[PDB]
Amino acid sequence: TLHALLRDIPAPDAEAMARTQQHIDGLLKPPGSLGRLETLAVQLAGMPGLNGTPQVGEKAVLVMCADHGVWDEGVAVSPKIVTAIQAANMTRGTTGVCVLAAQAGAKVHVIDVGIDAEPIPGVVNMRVARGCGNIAVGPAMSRLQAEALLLEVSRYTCDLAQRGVTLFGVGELGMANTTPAAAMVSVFTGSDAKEVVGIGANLPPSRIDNKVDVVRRAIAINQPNPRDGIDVLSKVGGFDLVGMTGVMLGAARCGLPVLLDGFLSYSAALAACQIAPAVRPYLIPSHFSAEKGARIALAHLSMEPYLHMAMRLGEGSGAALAMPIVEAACAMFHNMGELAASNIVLP
Amino acid sequence: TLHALLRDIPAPDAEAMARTQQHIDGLLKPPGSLGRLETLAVQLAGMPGLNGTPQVGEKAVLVMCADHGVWDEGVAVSPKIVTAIQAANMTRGTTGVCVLAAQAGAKVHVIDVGIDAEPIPGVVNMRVARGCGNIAVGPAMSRLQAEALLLEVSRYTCDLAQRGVTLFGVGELGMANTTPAAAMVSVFTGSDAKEVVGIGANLPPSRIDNKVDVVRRAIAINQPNPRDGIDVLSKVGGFDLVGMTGVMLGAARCGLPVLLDGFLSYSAALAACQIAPAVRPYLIPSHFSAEKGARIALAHLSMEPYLHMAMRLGEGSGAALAMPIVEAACAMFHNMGELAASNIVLP
Ligand SMILES: Cc1cc2ncn([C@H]3O[C@H](COP(=O)(O)O)[C@@H](O)[C@H]3O)c2cc1C
Ligand SMILES: Cc1cc2ncn([C@H]3O[C@H](COP(=O)(O)O)[C@@H](O)[C@H]3O)c2cc1C
Repeated sequence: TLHALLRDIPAPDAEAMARTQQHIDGLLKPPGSLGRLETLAVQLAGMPGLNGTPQVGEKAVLVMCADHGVWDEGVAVSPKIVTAIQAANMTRGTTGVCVLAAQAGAKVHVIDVGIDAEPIPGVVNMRVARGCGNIAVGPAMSRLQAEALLLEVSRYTCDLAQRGVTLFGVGELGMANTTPAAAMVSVFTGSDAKEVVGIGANLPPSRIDNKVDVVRRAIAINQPNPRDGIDVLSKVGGFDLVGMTGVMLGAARCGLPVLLDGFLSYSAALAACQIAPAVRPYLIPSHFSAEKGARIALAHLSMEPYLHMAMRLGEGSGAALAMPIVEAACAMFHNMGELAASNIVLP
Repeated sequence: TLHALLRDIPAPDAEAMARTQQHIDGLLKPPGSLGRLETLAVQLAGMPGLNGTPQVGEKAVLVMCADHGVWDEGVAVSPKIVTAIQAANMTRGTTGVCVLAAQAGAKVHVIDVGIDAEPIPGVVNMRVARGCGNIAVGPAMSRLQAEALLLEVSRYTCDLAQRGVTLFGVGELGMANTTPAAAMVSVFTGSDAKEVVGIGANLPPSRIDNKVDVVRRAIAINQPNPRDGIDVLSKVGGFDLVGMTGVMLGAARCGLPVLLDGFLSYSAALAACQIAPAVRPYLIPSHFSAEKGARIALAHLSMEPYLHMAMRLGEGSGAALAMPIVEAACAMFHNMGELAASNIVLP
């Protein structure tokens, strides 16, 4: 039951956070001098799945892949098959997230939640259908299909926790997916489409007008309820967006941290927090996406990314890049010396 | 001869940069989607010491330690001995830079260029004197002493290059050093002291006025020539600042990259670029320091850091934290697959 799932998400452990802060203040450095690295360590200490201390065991990046009917509206320059081809490359370790994950010592899990092609060997099969419906003329899927995918992905995610995974990263792969992502952001934040529609995978500037038009039509035609995150996902979202939201709900239920990626992921996080506000404390930003609507989405999530790389690739590449930062906060916490031990006293 | 040194700094290799850009454009991703990670890889390809390709061999962080006479003016809350104590801890691996360097697989070299205490076993000895002169009433040192230290540090730095080191990080340790750092930044940028004097190691807000006053006096009394970087360093700088500038000149001469740290390092980089503009292409920013004058210093260096961590510890801790990013750009370059190989064609 999805209701049980959402009900059982743990609140953060304030007691462990207090012990953590005290320990950090006593380290060999002026109090608060390591800034965000200190607040990150405290955040981690409060997550129940981490056993009262900032720590990182195995790391995994979950890449949700799916095609979208809205591609027919001419909102993407990349051929539709690129989704299936790149998904295949994910199993070969040659994509951007694969290379960055390897560099961070993380494993990449490629999940097909709705690719419009024959099944790809090596890819986790959780496909709902061959691509979702064209949001410009109707809903992407039924509410039942959205809830079912959320549940299955949430379970798969927390199941990995039993394999030693303590840190997740979310990612996606799907031609035309920056369109539903913009639709969702517009609805959740109440911002106009023009302010949130970006160039995605190098869409020519002369084709942007059409993209904005399609986004408005999707909203006018479906009339999604902004107060109902699942309604929004099933109407103007996509299977990949749903999957990403599911990883966030699964990690939160598991009491573990999840690193966001770029714009697509911010869209999924807005949905996840709308569905269950208790998910918020488990989300960790990675980078500040070069996508046009990134600033608005992040402001509504009250998040300030650590990395400013002007990145806009997607795939969970930003999440993988930030993993070393999470490990750095843990190393600081566990390995630094203490002031008292050196007889150093500071006001 | 310092003149020879500055004369022999190599210009970047445009031919290798062109080959690099072509290769990056052909990788499995929409052109330019990895943003700053792509420009970083190209920057590295142009550095002659890297052999025409983005690569990272051994990594080292050089921490310059020294005391300052200006401490007597009440501009620092930390006792003067903390410099010597922390320098000792650097050899034990318990400080913040030590923990972060280990995490990045880098070695920390602790160099005493002017600590006001007995020599510390395990620390590289290059001390000019026991602390520099109080800049509030005169110069920190003679021009001869500044040039000599620049030379020695520059040589030590490029000598490490022969040991397999291809990536450097600069750092410092010295109670009261945010004062000369502010004086230098004010002089090089023409900004008022009030706009560049920060709280350093948690200086109380009620003591800031005095700090600004001391900085103005240092400048009025010494009258350093902003067009002469060495004049500025020897008059209102410190031994640690000089050492940091020396690492930058040494790495540039060696045709290798150097990662900056925080405010202290920005001050040393302004000097280094004033002395030899050819040093600029070898400098790589790490993070955006929480120090008040950071924004102004960075704007004058035309640099945009990758990490926003609100860090203000110093020691080269920011430089160590960014090393994984440099390695990430190299991994992307060498390990990603190619579009043509997957028959993917994009406008
Ligand atoms: C070769 C290639 C690799 C990619 N890896 C991620 N994306 C990104 O591009 C898509 C969204 O952009 P849009 O809405 O404009 O279609 C997603 O697949 C996203 O992951 C890629 C796109 C391409 C072409
Ligand atoms: C325990 C301790 C460890 C440090 N590590 C770096 N700094 C930083 O503080 C000093 C500059 O700040 P100010 O100008 O206010 O004195 C430098 O040593 C700098 O590296 C430290 C300072 C302290 C107290």
